[PDB]
Amino acid sequence: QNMLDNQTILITGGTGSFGKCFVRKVLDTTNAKKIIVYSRDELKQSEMAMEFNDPRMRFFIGDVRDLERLNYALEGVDICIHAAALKHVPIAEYNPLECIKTNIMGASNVINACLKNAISQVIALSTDKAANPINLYGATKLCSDKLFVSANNFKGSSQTQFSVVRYGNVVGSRGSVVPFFKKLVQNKASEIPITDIRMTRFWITLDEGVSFVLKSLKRMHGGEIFVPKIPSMKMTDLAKALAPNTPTKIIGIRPGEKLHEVMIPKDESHLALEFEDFFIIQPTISFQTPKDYTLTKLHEKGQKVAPDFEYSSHNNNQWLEPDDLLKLL
Amino acid sequence: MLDNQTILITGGTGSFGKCFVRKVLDTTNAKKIIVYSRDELKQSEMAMEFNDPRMRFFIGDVRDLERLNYALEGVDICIHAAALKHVPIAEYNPLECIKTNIMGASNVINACLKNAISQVIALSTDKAANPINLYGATKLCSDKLFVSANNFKGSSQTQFSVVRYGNVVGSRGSVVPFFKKLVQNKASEIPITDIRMTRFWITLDEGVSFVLKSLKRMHGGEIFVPKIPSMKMTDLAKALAPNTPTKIIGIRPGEKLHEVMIPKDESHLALEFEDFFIIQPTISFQTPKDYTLTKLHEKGQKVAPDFEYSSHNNNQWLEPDDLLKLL
Amino acid sequence: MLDNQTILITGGTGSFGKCFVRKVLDTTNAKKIIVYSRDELKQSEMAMEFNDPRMRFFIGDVRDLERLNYALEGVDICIHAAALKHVPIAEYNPLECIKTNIMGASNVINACLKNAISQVIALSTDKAANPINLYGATKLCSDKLFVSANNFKGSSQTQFSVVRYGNVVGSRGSVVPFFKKLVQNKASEIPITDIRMTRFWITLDEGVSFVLKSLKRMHGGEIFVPKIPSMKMTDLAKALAPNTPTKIIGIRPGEKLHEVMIPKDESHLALEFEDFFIIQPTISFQTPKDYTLTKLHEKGQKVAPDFEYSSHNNNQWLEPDDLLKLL
Amino acid sequence: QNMLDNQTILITGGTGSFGKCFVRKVLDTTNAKKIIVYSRDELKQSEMAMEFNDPRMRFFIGDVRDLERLNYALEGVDICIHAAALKHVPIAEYNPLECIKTNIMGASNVINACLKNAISQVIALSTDKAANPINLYGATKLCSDKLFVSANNFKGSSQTQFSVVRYGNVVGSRGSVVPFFKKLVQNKASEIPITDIRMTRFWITLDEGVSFVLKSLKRMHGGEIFVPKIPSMKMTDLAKALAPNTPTKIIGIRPGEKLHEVMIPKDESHLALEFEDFFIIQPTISFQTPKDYTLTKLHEKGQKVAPDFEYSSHNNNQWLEPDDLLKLL
Amino acid sequence: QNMLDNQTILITGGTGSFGKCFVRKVLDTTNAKKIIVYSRDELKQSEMAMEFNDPRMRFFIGDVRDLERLNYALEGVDICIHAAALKHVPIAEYNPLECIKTNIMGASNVINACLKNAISQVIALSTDKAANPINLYGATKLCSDKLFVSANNFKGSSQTQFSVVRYGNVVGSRGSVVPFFKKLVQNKASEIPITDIRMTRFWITLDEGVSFVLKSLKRMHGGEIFVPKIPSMKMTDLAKALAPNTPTKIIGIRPGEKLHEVMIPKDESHLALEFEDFFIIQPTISFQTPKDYTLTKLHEKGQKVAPDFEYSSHNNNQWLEPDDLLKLL
Amino acid sequence: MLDNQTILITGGTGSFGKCFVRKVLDTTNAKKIIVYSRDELKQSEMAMEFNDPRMRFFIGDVRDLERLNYALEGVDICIHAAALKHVPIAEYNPLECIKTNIMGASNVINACLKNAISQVIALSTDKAANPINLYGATKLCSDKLFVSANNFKGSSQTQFSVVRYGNVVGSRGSVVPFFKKLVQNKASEIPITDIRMTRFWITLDEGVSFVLKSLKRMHGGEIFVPKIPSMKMTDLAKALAPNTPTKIIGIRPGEKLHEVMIPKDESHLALEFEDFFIIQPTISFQTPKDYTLTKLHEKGQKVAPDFEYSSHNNNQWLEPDDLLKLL
Ligand SMILES: NC(=O)C1=CN([C@@H]2O[C@H](COP(=O)(O)OP(=O)(O)OC[C@H]3O[C@@H](n4cnc5c(N)ncnc54)[C@H](OP(=O)(O)O)[C@@H]3O)[C@@H](O)[C@H]2O)C=CC1
Repeated sequence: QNMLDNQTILITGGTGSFGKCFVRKVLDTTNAKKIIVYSRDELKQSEMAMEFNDPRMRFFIGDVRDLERLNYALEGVDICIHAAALKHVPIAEYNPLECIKTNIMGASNVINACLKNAISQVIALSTDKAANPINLYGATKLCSDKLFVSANNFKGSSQTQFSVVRYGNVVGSRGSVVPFFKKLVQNKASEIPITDIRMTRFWITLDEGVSFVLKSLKRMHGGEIFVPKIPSMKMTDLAKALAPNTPTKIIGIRPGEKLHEVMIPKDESHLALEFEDFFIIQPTISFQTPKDYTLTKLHEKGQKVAPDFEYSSHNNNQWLEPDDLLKLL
Repeated sequence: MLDNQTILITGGTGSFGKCFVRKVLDTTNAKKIIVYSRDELKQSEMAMEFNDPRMRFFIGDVRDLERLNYALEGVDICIHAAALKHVPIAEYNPLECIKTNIMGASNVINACLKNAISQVIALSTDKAANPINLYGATKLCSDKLFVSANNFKGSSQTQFSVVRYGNVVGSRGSVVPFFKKLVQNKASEIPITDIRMTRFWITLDEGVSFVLKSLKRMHGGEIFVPKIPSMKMTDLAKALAPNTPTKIIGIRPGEKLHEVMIPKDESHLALEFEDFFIIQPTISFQTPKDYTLTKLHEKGQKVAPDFEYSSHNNNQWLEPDDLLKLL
Repeated sequence: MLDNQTILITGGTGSFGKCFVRKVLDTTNAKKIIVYSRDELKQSEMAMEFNDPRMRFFIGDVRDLERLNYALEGVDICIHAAALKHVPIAEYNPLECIKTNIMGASNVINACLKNAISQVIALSTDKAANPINLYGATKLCSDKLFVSANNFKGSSQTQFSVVRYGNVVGSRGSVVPFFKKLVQNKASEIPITDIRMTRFWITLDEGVSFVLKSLKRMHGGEIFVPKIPSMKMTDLAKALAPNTPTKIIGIRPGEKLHEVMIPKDESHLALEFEDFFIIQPTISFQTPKDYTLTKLHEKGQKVAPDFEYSSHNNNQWLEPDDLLKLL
Repeated sequence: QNMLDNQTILITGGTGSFGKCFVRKVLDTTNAKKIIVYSRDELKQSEMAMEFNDPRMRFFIGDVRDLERLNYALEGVDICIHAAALKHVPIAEYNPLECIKTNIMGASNVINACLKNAISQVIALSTDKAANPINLYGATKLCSDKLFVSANNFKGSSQTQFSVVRYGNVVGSRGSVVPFFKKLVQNKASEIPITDIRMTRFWITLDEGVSFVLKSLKRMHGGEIFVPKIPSMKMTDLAKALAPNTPTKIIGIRPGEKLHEVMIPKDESHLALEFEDFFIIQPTISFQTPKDYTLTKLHEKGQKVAPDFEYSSHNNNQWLEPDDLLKLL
Repeated sequence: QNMLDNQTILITGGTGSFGKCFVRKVLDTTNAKKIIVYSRDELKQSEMAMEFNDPRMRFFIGDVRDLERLNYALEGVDICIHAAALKHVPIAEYNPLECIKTNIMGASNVINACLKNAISQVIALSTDKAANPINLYGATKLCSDKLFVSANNFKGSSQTQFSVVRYGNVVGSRGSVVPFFKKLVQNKASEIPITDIRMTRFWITLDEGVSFVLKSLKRMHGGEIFVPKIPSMKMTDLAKALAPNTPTKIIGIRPGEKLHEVMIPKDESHLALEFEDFFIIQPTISFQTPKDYTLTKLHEKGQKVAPDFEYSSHNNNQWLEPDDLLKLL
Repeated sequence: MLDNQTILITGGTGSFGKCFVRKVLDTTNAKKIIVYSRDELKQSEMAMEFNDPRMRFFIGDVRDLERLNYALEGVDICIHAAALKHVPIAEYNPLECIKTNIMGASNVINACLKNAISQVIALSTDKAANPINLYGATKLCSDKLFVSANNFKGSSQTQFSVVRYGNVVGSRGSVVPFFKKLVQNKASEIPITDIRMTRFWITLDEGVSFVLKSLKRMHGGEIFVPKIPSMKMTDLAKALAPNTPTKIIGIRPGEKLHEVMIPKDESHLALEFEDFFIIQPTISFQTPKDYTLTKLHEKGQKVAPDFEYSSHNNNQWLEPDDLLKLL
């Protein structure tokens, strides 16, 4: 139990939506010795320091594009959770190199620093937009995922495990659509912005995502891309829920947007393993030191999937009606 | 036209490179053709086979911005073909592929803007459409950078476009030559990854010609996609070696069963022409562009809402016998 | 005037930034206003609140010279407001503050010279005068770099000036909003560092207006200091929360009891005008400048040999009630 | 006693005024195993190698702006004395970035290299021009001081202590005013250059500064800014001493110059601790591992100072007349 | 015997002429645990992986100009053979900075990475064009040689030995003249290109060079520049051998070419030591830890040479007639 | 002529530097002379000894490209004299010598091209001919870079030439001053490395004058070699100290017994003039050059097939007494 006692954890992008919730979770449910937040903004860090005001907290101002800073910050760290990223799809289309520097080079630097400091386990956050991506954001995350999975080939004086957690949209994420609509409805709610009527997405709550990352830590061998089984919801039903008696307005598909998202590509189903409530996409490459991904560290058994499996949000077997959504807010 | 123009091609010693250089020397009045690549061996050999005063060779890496800045001085047109393209090797050396393909694209763009290059065409691949392998992901990032670079507006406008096509019949390190080696080496079996494998096929000459036409058509920002045939890998092996049997070696790291050239999710951005497609930019530039009409006054039209250019459902299929005519 | 001019502001999403952008959009004919900062969240929100075609947003870091070189293309005026400004946090993250504030200044200067920007104004702080904290030391280095940059003489002359003023009432992450939060959160006590604490106070609108006038006055090389009121911190808390009592939390890392805007040791360099001061450069440029007469033909005069603009002995004091009118 | 036996010491800027005197002191009064000089100029190093010709000496050509070079040079070092710097006030005003690169980035690199090589103790030289600075030189030194003090927060496999020594003008320093006047008087001595008649400064001899650094090593805990109690002298009395019957000439205040210098800012008196013949300005920040700066490693007791203490050169309690100066030359 | 058992070896430029032969030699004649090829080209590495198809092989795509990549690749390595280089003399004259970056900075990076990873022994390949060089290629190799020899001064937690192997032209080297003529004779053989009639060179076979490097590993102390005793051949006799009845054509001396090559400069004879079939040019500098280069690790005794010794290819005591050459091909 | 020209000299505070600056100030109408070097001490002293408005001092390192890019703005002529030249120390600090001499050359070239400098002359040494020591190897690399840089063809053509000569009598840190120190220090013995030691000798004024003439003659690409006398080291010590005896300390790390200025293997590239030699480039530039005729219409002729300019077989020998006249 509690396989995280007296551990020092560092989370890049710790001031974000996932970050604050993750930090709260670790402080409340684990015996972790220290939690280090690594991010660039002094404003968000100053406010987070006040909000949490916990002696087990440490704040480092730093950029994941800065290898030297990461090298210094990861000293004495046991576990690294990599959540830092530029995630705005349309903005990434207009500022591709910035997204590339943060998401791709950021991954490379975090990996490098974790190896140098002999971190034990590392989990990087992916996204469904990284599966058969069409937008730059997703492309950078795919590169990131490939880097983290591949990093398990290294063999230093100390062993470091690198795994990835991939899930869909986070309900109420910082700068996401949910908060956007709630605000529009709060102001006047005259007409709700709708990209396309066919728009569908996977949905997971902040708590579910955070808990999934934590459990992934407990069962990972290193090299896995963990995918949780989650519900899908149509953007039209989402709007009516956040504003019952309010007219919608089609604004058109934004730059680099998909109508439906994928979490486990059809072309990679042969690498996928199913479990009670989650999947594991095995590495496409072979490590010098093989591993059995069918049995987690929690002794959970997994089975291969069908030769034509495709985990998409358009044909999901589970959904959420406007009433199920409200039960989250 | 390339009349009295100076053209530089990164990765000029490769399969596409040598064919492109030959075509430019023989069919245009380009004043100077610069080859930019790392290997002194290939450049020494290419200088011998292309002993032409119009040629100039620069040893250089696309990961080296200062070197590119120097080499692109006085250049009018830049063709970006340098890349790490072996899918399996990119899976094992992801950062190397990222440095060459992604940072290389960034450096070329930067050097082209600095030297006020007029037109730039970067080579893309169908592996960059809804990619699953690292190589394809790096090319998608490359494509996004080149398209985005059109937002720049310096003293001299620079146009950046992309050319995306499928597998090049018999390219350096590809399957075709590999199968020819086995056949000529008296192999008793032909290694087949998966019986369902399908691919688009374009000849080296077709690719080069398409790139040259793109130069004449481009406004900057387009991803040009040629209409080319597909071919089941089973048929290809059955043609290059009808006798010898085939063994199943299994799908290699990062491979797709079928390739996409125009994703369904990007249908709305596609414009169809008689012999090709243009995938319009997903972003809006400072100055609008009308991609429905090429610089050659060719008119294009939107495709069907459910359209997708895939190799598994292509209306054009390369005949196993007609393939031998290409070899 | 900013008539048909292109202006770029680093740290454009901050308190000064948004107020500056609004003022330029509403009171000038600037053709384009570029916001350059790192956060996609703030830029996405600012784009929504400033849905104006005159706006352009660039995601970028001032620690990134290549990014600045690109973003400043075609820019006429650059306002440098990007910085790490939290005094206590800079003490704990000194190198981070040094990278942003000092190297950031160096990169902006470099990019401005490369792109032949006409005028540049960098924001300074009174914490940079006879500094004791790391933040102030980095701003002093920044100020020195900007003043020194005027020695350059390229194809296009670039003027670099500095604007130095005190605490901005209610700036992002400052005390005022913090006290408002407590008051509206039903706090039973107001945290006071030291009963002797004194500070200069300027409103966001006053700061922005002063920067705009500096642009019209500057020859390049000046450090502009506005004549603004001082205010005992005790009075400020007594105004924002007359009821609730105040607790003494003690002086924070790197704090001064009173701030200086014009050091006594720099008196001889100061020139007084009706509404402001100019601290002349301590160095002599290749081409002399007469700071006694602004570009607006305003005449200034030397100050007293023992002069020093401090917040503890200011002849102007902000009335605790008059402060509420600013809030 | 002799807490420096069999130790390897590296001094950046070892060919300078402080450097040569410091090296001579260590070689003559300690059982140090080896002394490494780290500086850029081959001429000064070649001449110093001949002048000292001591087998315990090692010379490395290198720049403190060069992290890789520092990383290599500090290998196997136990103690690092950082004296390298651009110190010409007016020149720093004209070449601010150069002063910044050497003094600030130089400090960052030395710190980085000392941590990587597990150096035991490090002392960086500050200056009174770093207290409430007005000139760029002083500003860079203040940044340097802040970096060295802050570096004590790190906790690697090995512990490194970082302290700072701050004192006034060094009599006869390389390129300073004393040598300047002596030369003018040697040539013809027609008229002595005087910036301002009110000019006052703190004065310490090369030997006193060097000895102070050495003793600071013996009593430091890491994090301190050591300040020695030293005399003050008016520039007018200084001139008459270096040229009794010679007329002076007011040339005016040079770029970035103060009339009087400060060593312990009034605003930091609350951090200051007084001792028999020196002060300790405690860190403004709190380290994860607290320390008691009231009792040195030499068991010397210190007391807090008055709430309005201000160690300035204009109101010093001790001075030096033209006769006291001559007793130094 | 077999002083290389269970060792991990990394060879930069492993896909080249020397590289493939060296790898074949190690795999066939030693008990080495693993051999890592480090080079840039994916094509050559893909083909070499197929050609060798040995489980003891590992391939890393990487540039010696890339320190971070080298740092990563050399992890866990015991022996490093540095063969990567730009070696085309005329091309180096036209692309001097490229040759400098690869050969000089490449050497610096390899040295740096080997020290960081505590490699035991390192051998860099030199060339006779590095002795009293006139062309840029040779100048860069001379710099490289100086760097490797000098690197023996370092003293880390682990000791690393750095030696250099210098020999003449390799018969049939990739892109060399032999393959060139064979091709011309294969096509039509109308006229053979001849730079100058006086042209002479030292000649060693691929196998001899590779074996020499291996034996050098077994007898090196670190700091040596090993030179093998090899035959000399006139370019005219070389041509007649590769094409008996074919007319030659004088094309003139190419950029940066010598008529005759030197392997042991007259001015360094005082540092040279002779052995049965090889020489050792001792370091020009003195290491903190002296070494006796007169007795190898194989107990082979060496004697100083004459005060006017000059190992040139024009006055060699051994040569190869067109018949001796054919006995190599 | 240097009429109204701006000249920058790297390593301007050195022996060659100060002599060059004095000569330019006194014999030309150069409008501005910029000294670029690292040491504030030497620059402060040089500014005092050269208190002339035509002078300008930049603190900077040739290893710093950005600093060079800035300092060379508006410069017409660049003289590159910065270097690490102590042979023994370069052997012990090889990478340091490589960074300064080789990368320094690369940066100067890069900055000169960027700022469109008209002419550049880099100082070489006879130790760079058939070198055995690291120092000489770095200078050979430097020479190769400068010659090669002439292939560039930007908006403004930049000519790069090299000046190679022997030991400079009494240069900073050289033997002569060292022997003078001993003699004036009442030394009982003079350290001699080897009784066979021979060297070429040129005075500081001769070197400076030759550099100035090279500027007037150069087409770009030449390595200029002056005809100067040789001198046995035994004679030099016998002149500076006839009384005191000499001890044999042995050959120092990296020393040659005799120096070469023009290698036999480069004979075919040499052109002889009345007072000097030109070693033509080993490479062919985009645009040919006729080195047989200088810009001063001086005609040169090829040398003998077996020619080699060495110090051991020089037809000119410095008289031990005639040397004292130089001292
Ligand atoms: N051949 C000869 O006559 C002699 C040569 N030598 C030396 O011996 C060594 C081997 O020579 P040889 O086998 O003939 O030459 P090759 O050109 O056949 O091999 C050179 C190898 O170096 C690799 N390489 C080149 N640049 C780099 C780089 N920047 N980073 C990593 N790898 C690089 C190349 O692989 P890739 O391009 O895929 O990176 C290639 O595998 C060289 O150092 C050469 O100087 C000395 C004496 C005799």
